Amino acid sequence: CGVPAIQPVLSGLSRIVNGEEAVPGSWPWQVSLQDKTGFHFCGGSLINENWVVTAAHCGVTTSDVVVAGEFDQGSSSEKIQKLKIAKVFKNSKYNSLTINNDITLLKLSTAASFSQTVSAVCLPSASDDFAAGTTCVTTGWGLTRYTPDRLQQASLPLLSNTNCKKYWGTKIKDAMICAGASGVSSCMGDSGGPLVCKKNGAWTLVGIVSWGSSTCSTSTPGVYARVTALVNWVQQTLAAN
Amino acid sequence: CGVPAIQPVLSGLSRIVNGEEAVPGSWPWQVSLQDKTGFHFCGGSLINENWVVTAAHCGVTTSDVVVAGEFDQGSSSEKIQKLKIAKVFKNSKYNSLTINNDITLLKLSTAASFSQTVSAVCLPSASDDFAAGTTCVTTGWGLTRYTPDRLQQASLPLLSNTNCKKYWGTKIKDAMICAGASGVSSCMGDSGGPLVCKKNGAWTLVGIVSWGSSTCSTSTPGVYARVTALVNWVQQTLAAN
Repeated sequence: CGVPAIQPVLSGLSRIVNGEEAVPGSWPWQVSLQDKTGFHFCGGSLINENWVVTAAHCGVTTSDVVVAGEFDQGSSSEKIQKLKIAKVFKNSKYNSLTINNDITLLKLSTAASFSQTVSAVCLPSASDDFAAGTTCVTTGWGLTRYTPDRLQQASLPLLSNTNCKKYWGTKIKDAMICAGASGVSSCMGDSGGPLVCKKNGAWTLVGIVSWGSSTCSTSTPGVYARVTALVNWVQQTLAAN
Repeated sequence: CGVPAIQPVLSGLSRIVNGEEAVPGSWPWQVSLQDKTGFHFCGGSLINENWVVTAAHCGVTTSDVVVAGEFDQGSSSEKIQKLKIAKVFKNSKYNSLTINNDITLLKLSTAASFSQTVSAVCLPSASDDFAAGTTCVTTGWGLTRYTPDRLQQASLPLLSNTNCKKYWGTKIKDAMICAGASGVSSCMGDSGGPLVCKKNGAWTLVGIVSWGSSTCSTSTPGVYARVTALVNWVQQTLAAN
């Protein structure tokens, strides 16, 4: 896991404004979530061939579809896999008012076929420590909501939560992590999309997009579900199902 | 319904900043929603003795409690009714990502005892027209989230949705209504709290608090679930249960 067959290319432009186009296929765990009508509404991250992790406030149901292997949501001609969702597992500690514990697992009806462009991100272990100021990457089609249609990427630093609440106050909970406010927006990530940091040569899912600066401010950090606080729940779910 | 036994008093100060203290008991449909621990997290509005309407993004469950007849959440000595919730009815069209159709009904285990300070707000009929620029009232303990602890009130004008999206863009959906941005904040309403307009001498529930200006800006309108778009669902629910 965590080692794309097509290695990402991150320039300086990923560190300012709205980041930059990703190399096609270079974030192979990134998926698009499309409802019954084909409309792309969230992101998520493959963690093996049968499971996708995303955000609970996305409100995914089984009528929605996981789209894997995509790069250009405007293209008509890239080998992608539309995968049916058999069952949705919303983390029952999800607080829809605070959006704390904002994680949901999708179990696929049929397995995804991993390939150069489709494979798993590594999950952190519960105890991993992704220090404040670590450069990390969010990717997604988030700027679609208004405009590019190819996958974007942005490098942005993590914040400690003590430091993140100077921006969001008491909204920032324990199972949350923030990143950005360093002159680069975080709106390129979709709701439910990944925030990955490169530990031990392998990209690890550190956050799931929860909410962002209302104005896509380059001086306001984005807020993510802290994956370390929820990977035990992720594993127990996979173990029981 | 809609005719408080203790009539509200609204001065000019309700039209600027964060409004003003309400007359005790003067908004008798206002309730407080407290979780298993006694913590006040949402508002709602009694619509008869057995039912409370609130917002779905509140994520009320049956371990929560409806608190009626309150004014001073810091007081220890006002006749209030803590009422158990027998069953929660979330409007199934609730889109947790857009927060469109943001309505949920609570059915009480035992009936509330109506009184001078506890009684029903009127519901609008599906076809009612609450014109843009109508002065309306939001009430709640919303400024509790940081500070007063007695019920606040604010008079603020309605907006057409065409006009509301100049502030919130495509976020503003069809089953939503906005109000404010006239030099008075909307943060005094709790999530799930009421927005009432006085039609035919009777206060009518026109909105349920959905979300507000991140900064409690006096020039940004609040966003409400448009009750007219959802009262048919309200009535059919009550009819079947």
